[PDB]
Amino acid sequence: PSRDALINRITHQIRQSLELDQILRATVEEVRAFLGTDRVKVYRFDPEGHGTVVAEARGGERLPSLLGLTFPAGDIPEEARRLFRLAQVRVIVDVEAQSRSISQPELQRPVDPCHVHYLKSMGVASSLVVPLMHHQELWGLLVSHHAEPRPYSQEELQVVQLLADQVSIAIAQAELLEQARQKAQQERLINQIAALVYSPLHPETTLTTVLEQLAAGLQGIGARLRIHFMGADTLCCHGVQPPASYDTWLQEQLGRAGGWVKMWSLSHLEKWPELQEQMKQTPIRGLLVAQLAWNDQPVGWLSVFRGAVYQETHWAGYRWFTQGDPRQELPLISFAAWRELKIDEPKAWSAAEQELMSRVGVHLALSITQNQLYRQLQ
Ligand SMILES: CCC1=C(C)/C(=C/C2=NC(=C\c3[nH]c(/C=C4\NC(=O)[C@H](C)[C@H]4CC)c(C)c3CCC(=O)O)/C(CCC(=O)O)=C2C)NC1=O
Repeated sequence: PSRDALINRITHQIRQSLELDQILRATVEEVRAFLGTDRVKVYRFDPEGHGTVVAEARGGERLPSLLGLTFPAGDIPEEARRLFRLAQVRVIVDVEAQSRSISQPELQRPVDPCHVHYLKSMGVASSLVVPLMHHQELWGLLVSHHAEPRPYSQEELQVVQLLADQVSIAIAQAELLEQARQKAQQERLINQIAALVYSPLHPETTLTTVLEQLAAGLQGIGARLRIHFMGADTLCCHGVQPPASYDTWLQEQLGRAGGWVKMWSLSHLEKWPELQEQMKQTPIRGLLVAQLAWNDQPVGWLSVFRGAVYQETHWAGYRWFTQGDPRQELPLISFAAWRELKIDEPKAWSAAEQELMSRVGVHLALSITQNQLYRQLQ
């Protein structure tokens, strides 16, 4: 009926863009408009299971904004994620009655008291959670909260489920486009670095920009390059730098020959407590290192540095972070917990980024070896 026309229009709106942010904003807005509820949100999960409120629509100021909030994976037990990975919608109509209805696509159960206390503390009277699948995994959740009690029609449930399936498809296609674009940008960065590597300009001028653009494309707070080959011993830096002893460290752990690419977090430097502490006194929390050695002989070292991942977000820009709404008590505690897990942990680099590091390192090693052999034959 008019239901199918509504689903058609909303699906057109969700699928209009291949940009993930536009997809999720259209999703939350359209679903909140359909349901008339106070707050509709999308929670996205990371590989470790931690959740981030990545999109949000509100009908007014009755419920506070949670956009940008992050919470530890443990806030949703694996027992709940099991049901969600088996495609399962969960509605709590009354928080005071503590009822929990569970429905499948295509009658009342109890609910854990801790989650009831959580929803009460946020001033949430009614909750509807629909899972968002990506291939076989649980990409995230579509969440509708309301400050007064309200039931949910079965046709409302099926409309939200069908919209969730369209959201899943849009997520997959946006991912296809994003992977293509990232592959393009990575190859472009490799070639742009090679453009400056063999350039006849002053090495200190070109290589500093090389390190700067390398740090840029790998979202690193800094970059460093130490060449120690034949008669050439040089050190170029950009951005945040480690203590100089780091260089000597890389020379004494060469057996961990040839060329390689390695990742390290601050935690991985537990063996060397003095270097670990010096590194701590630095914003550096992650290191991507490439031993420049295209030939069998070691040539140098190329490093990119990332900070702690928590610092990568302007948490003070959010309303929930600074303003003392009591309903933000338990969410903020959750955030605190998450902050305790990622206060010294960096964002890891992908396998594609490590391969990029390896390729840039091969270019660097070959270039330096060629130049030094040409200067030694003189
Ligand atoms: C963005 C702010 C926010 C957070 C963080 C949040 C947490 C949260 N707790 C959930 C469930 C759950 N959470 C818990 C347990 C707990 N959870 C805790 O934070 C405690 C540490 C612990 C109790 C001691 C349990 C047991 C469930 C499953 C409840 C059930 O369906 O029976 C779910 C899954 C949705 C659902 O099935 O209702 C979410 C999203 N909800 C929000 O809106």
